Amino acid sequence: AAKDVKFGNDARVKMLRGVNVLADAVKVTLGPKGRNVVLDKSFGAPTITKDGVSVAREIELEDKFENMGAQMVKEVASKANDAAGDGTTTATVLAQAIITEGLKAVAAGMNPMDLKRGIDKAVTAAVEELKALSVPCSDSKAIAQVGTISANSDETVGKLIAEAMDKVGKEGVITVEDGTGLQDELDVVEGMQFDRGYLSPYFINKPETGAVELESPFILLADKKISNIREMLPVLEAVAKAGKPLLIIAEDVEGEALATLVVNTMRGIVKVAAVKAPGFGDRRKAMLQDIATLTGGTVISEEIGMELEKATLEDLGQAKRVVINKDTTTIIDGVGEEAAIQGRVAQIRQQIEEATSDYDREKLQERVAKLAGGVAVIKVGAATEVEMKEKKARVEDALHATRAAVEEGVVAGGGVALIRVASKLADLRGQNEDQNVGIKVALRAMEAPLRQIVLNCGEEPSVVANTVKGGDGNYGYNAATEEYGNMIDMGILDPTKVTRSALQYAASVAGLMITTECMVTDLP
Repeated sequence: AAKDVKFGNDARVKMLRGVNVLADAVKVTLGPKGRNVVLDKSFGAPTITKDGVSVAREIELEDKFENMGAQMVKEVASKANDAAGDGTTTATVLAQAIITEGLKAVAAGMNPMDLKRGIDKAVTAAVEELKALSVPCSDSKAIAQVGTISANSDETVGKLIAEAMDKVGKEGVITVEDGTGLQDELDVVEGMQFDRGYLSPYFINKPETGAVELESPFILLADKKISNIREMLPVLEAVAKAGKPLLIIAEDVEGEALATLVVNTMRGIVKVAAVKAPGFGDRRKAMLQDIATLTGGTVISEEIGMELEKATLEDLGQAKRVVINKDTTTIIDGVGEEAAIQGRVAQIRQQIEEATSDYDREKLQERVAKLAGGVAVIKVGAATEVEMKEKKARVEDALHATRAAVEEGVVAGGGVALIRVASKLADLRGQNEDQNVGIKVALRAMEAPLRQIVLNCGEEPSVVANTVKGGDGNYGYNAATEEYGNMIDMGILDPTKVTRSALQYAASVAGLMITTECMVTDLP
């Protein structure tokens, strides 16, 4: 296992080249007038896309060192995208700008740690100013406006998002399904979602969405860790002869069992998904029992006496539809007795009335809200199936954007919020010259994305950036109409969470990369 080691400036230069390649591939798509990029496929028909997430996913460098740098930048950008629902290309552009400026500063002879601390101070102040500039959208009218704007100025999508948001609640869960009719409708069904995802990425069967979807799947509920397969041969073969998919909810699935599941999924004879149980300790067991009473099944506990071998088909829980993502799952319209759910929620209410501490009180309140609020599913309608799928994807994107907005408000989009906060912080200073240099690096990097957008528009980035900086408030430059004005009023905005998350992960990866000292990677 011989490995190649690069020390000092060599590794940093290789990382700079890798991140430069990744950001040059991704940033061309930034902005409303984003350049097309061609991703060649093995089949023979290349796919032309204008979204940075796919370009980042396809990018992988031949050189090991540059590949490592691009991979870490892509990882932090994907973290930002998953946390916020958008902002891969913005985070990548910010990261590239900070890396370039910080590596130039390091080559001058300044302390990388002081530069990193200055960058962190600058981005913390920028986040504070951005939060100050955020415009809340708690009211339903602004929710509808944000939903409409996010869905490329479509009023029906915004109306659907607003109605569902009001129906389930501000923190509720909303799922999108294709409707059988032309008219679109929404309804509230029993279900819940939790903060656990799929154990193996190979379980995905919908590469376009990057999520696992099952139609009327059985649900297995066992708190015992599964490592042997012989314990689950009977239930697995019962599910197979039934023909329905299986969802495995357990404390942890690993060892030969996980390998058996993944190879069976690859062979496609039986579709099965394994999901780690939510929480830990007795709270995990309580959540598992809540899922069991929601889906009509029963948990399998080694302490009580029932075993996986003796578990039968009717013992497994049943749901109408489940969705598994990398971070969170979802159960939609899980079939279960109404009386059982009412009894369980009454028991949880009794427990919260008898709750002693405040932490367990909040935990029980969150659990009861999850159990009783349910999931609101929206059925999108269209004339044809192609329009149906397009509108479903558009509605999902609008839903993500609106959830981010209602979580953290909205700020002027098009990359002018970063310009505003940079102009505000122009007078910020640190406790050392190197920290001041890092702060200036961060401010210029925050200026960069608007420059990239306007360059994609073909105009001069410097003049437009200076004109935007001269203004105040939500005043900015629109890329589509090639003219200035208030970005919020004229329909260009993004949720504050997206910008904040992109800036924060860009700063974090920049701090990690600037202070990177050496590398360890395998020989070519």
